[PDB]
Amino acid sequence: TFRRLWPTIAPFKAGLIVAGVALILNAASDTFMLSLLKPLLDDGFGKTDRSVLVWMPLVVIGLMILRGITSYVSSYCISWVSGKVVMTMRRRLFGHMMGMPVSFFDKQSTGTLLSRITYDSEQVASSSSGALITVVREGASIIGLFIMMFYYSWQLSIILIVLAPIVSIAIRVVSKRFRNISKNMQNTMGQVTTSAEQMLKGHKEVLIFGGQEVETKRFDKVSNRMRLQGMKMVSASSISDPIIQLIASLALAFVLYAASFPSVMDSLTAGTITVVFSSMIALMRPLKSLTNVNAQFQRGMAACQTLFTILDSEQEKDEGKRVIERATGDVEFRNVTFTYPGRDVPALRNINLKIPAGKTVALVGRSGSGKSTIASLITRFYDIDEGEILMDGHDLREYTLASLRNQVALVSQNVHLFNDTVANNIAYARTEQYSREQIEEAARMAYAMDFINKMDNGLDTVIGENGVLLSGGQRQRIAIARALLRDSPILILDEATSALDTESERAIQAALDELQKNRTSLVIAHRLSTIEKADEIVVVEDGVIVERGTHNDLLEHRGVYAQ
Amino acid sequence: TFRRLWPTIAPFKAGLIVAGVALILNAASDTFMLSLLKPLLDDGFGKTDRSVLVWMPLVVIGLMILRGITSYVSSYCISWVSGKVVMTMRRRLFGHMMGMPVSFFDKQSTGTLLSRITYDSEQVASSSSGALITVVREGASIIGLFIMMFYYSWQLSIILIVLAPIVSIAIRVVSKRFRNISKNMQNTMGQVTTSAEQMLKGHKEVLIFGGQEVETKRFDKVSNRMRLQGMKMVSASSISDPIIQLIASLALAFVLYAASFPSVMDSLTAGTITVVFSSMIALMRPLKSLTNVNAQFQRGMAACQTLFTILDSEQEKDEGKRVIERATGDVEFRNVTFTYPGRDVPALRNINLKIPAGKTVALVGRSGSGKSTIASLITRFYDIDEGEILMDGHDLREYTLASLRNQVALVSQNVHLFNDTVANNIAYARTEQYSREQIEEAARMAYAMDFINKMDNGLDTVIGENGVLLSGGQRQRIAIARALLRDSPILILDEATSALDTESERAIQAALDELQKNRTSLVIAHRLSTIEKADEIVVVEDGVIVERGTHNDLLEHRGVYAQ
Ligand SMILES: CCCCCCCCCCCCCCCCCC(=O)OC[C@H](COP(=O)(O)OCCN)OC(=O)CCCCCCCCCCCCCCCCC
Repeated sequence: TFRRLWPTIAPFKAGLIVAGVALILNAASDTFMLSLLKPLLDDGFGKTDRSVLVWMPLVVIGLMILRGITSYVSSYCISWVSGKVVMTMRRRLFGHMMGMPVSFFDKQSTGTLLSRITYDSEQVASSSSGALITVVREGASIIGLFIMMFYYSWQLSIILIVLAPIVSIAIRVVSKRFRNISKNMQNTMGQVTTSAEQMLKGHKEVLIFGGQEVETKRFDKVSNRMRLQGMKMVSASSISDPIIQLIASLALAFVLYAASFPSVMDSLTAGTITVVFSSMIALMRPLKSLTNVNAQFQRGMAACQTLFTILDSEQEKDEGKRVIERATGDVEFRNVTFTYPGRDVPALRNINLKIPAGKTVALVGRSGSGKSTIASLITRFYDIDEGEILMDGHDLREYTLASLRNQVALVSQNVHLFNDTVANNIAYARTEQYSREQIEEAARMAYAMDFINKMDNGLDTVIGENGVLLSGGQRQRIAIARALLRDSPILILDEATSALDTESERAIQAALDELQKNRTSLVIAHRLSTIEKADEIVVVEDGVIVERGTHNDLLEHRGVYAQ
Repeated sequence: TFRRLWPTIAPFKAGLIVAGVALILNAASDTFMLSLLKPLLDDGFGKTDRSVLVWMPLVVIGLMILRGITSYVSSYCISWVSGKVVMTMRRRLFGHMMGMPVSFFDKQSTGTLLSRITYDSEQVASSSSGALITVVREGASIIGLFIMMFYYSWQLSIILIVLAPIVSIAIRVVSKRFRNISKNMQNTMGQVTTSAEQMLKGHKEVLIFGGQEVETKRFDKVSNRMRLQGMKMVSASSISDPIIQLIASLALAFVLYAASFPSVMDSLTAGTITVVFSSMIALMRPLKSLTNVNAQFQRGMAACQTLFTILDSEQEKDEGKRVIERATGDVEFRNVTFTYPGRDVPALRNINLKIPAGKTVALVGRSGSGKSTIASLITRFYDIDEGEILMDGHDLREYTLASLRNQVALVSQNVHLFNDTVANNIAYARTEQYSREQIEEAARMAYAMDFINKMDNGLDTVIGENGVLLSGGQRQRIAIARALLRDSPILILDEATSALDTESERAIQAALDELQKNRTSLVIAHRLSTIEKADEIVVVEDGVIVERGTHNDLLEHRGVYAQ
């Protein structure tokens, strides 16, 4: 439905009427130029008069100055409406996927929704504004070329106004045929493209098992299947326009044969028969464009109703009303059982896990099928199915989501770096209240500044993409710095260090023990240093915990934790 | 570049002459139709004949049956040439891409290199065949129209052959301006889509730090920078064609004003004035295309030199002549040191590692330092820098590389499945010598067959992409069946199935222990049962050997065996 999209375009109505009257005036500029062919052959090369050939080059430049200006104005004042509309409805998309849950981002829709901001909204504004250019402009061309034809010779224009529905019907059925094989072939193109992607993706096993002559013989059958499909693109799209221009020229022959009729027709001068038989050649592109506009507008509305799936999608549930000033209370799981959205296997059994205030709790393992999931549930990235993760005596759903996520603070080696200054990157969404003094003391407290003070601009450098691209261990260091300035009683650590950097690890672990000196830390473990610094060690195997306690009690009976 | 591409198009040369003589006949069919306006305005309507006006409709259709036929013939016999040249250039890319090293596929060129098969190999012959349609057709239109003007009015055609270089120069400089702005803007379009991508990959750690109103104040400054950049296309792509058709209309008005002179007029009849003023309107699309063919042919040959580097890159080095029928000898690492291509840190330091025949060398190390690296070195995926790995008494280089990889078979649940039959997936690269009795017995030895006994078609179903999409465990078990039938003397198992499965592992472990009861089997260890079953455990951590010996000696001296 177009009526959903119209309140977006409704503020920019003036550009649609200024260019709307600059498309009628553009199509009444080549119409009044084909109407100059009557007083050129009748009055300049019929009756000999040089006078019409004196001002005729002047109006020929005049109508082309008008046509050029009116073509620039209409293609700027529509592409300002169709630029501001896509700007508005893609910055409304972005404001609706910054509140839509992580499970929506977690492989329900991948990073290709970048293309659903950049391409799928430009295609709406370029197929609904290109379907107004060929409705106003070619509609005014059809209207104006059927006035000057009716003014000069009504006898041929009656035949033409009969025949032009027949030529439009022919254009519709011939274009609908190509639209049938194309949208049917689309699937075999997808199959034949993934069939060549798959063999290239298995390159290593191709070289190992020795099928560099079998896979060659299989690429002699899929490339031959791409060739024999690309030749059916051109056996269907290049039979279309020869058929269209032959049915259309049958109208060019019927009007020409009807102009041989002795008395009812053939009272037409040379200029009149030049105007009628040159407007007909100029009637072919208005007839082609006005017949295929509904297959262009419904390529814009088919993407607009694709974009509005997101605009009516459910955002993240902020169904809580209480605000946490500081989470001094200890967060504790209570009968919590969780299942991943989009899957049926549960990643969390019925588990009570207490994280005491000021005491770190380790998560020792590699995958666990639930280790990073447990870290995600405290931040409420994925909403809980049943159970209650009690936070200061109340469940997470009781609190407002922004104040809930203010208490938690993840730290990762794969942390995100914005295209901002490192002063604002340290203090994201806290630039106004938290001044530069707190930022520089917190950067010095985490021992970050030894890298920052030696940079090109100090605390003004751009770190992210199209930036200086700071180090992998410096990503965790800048995550310590963002974890600093406090107001974060809960810390989430992964430690993806792997290869420890020499002489920077001595400051990284110093800042890490500064991070874990107080406050309710929950760390997942790949380093035995964080393991022996842990207080209550938690180990999850195959999505469940059985064994808990400190390192000594888990060292008394080995199980799978010790080795 | 075209002199290197012409040996590929030279077998398909008969389609380029049939279409090349159909494009000329197509361009000489609308020229002979604009030559039908002289004996229609003079001999038809000027001198009232009625004999002219009945044969004229039959040549209106007579030159559109010809125009349609030669528009279909020349667009089927060039898209058969530019389908077969694409097919040959795809089969030759692929044959020079299953012999390339893995280091080419490893981060030197990612999964978009399939585009070089699909899009880029199509782009070269959709821009070198479209630059021949333009040269032959619109260069035969210019020739044809410029025969027709000099036949009909030589006075109003010397002016044309003066002005059409000036219009051609104008089109060239105006289109060069648009190409300059576009190829300059390209970088800023990439910058703004990157700066929109990076906010969207980081949805998490925006909700955490609270920046859901800072992020929509930065998208208000990049979506306002894609808007103002689309408005610089439409202020540069929409000022081009008005300027072009105003400069051309200046030439049209100069020719119209020159036809008012008594030297030029009184030799122009009422039909001659129509032909040299309707073929000039039909001279615009030949003049616009023939000054932009070099901006098309140099986008095809510049898309031909991004694929003739892959056709000129060095393949993987088979600089060996010895063949191994069966390698019962011990694989001995002798002073082997290896660094990754594209990086400077060594992923494998100076290492001596004994792999005994029939004994399992479990790599109990972790964190991705040198296990998957050494599993690639034994197969000679990436060639060695210094040192020598000795395979039955000689280095891998001395051997032919195909037999060297025939000795070794990787086993993984990350192994690739092809879109062939299951029996041919078990007997890949050898299905004619290896009969189906051996395939059935080897699938029975791997305990997988029952699942394929309950599949849809027995040992005949398609299993790859657009297939049944088998389980992760049965993928590892069908790799077991493959390595069982192929009888590889040296085994490399990765053990990606740390999370075991009920009812599958009872046969998976039996098949695994059946397979590694023999063979020089190096195994990457992540499951403690294979660690217990191992003979000589070798630890690798951050590039170097830590401990060597059985697990009891590693129990006596702990080190990182427990870690
Ligand atoms: C999706 C598929 C598309 C298929 C497309 C098919 C196209 C078929 C044709 C459609 C357009 C037909 C337009 C007909 C216009 C006729 C105008 C006319 O006859 O006016 C000429 C007339 C002069 O005639 P004459 O008497 O010879 O001259 C002597 C001068 N005193 O007088 C004049 O000089 C001027 C008189 C002005 C009259 C204006 C008429 C406007 C017509 C508007 C039609 C709207 C189209 C549909 C929109 C629906 C809106 C609800």
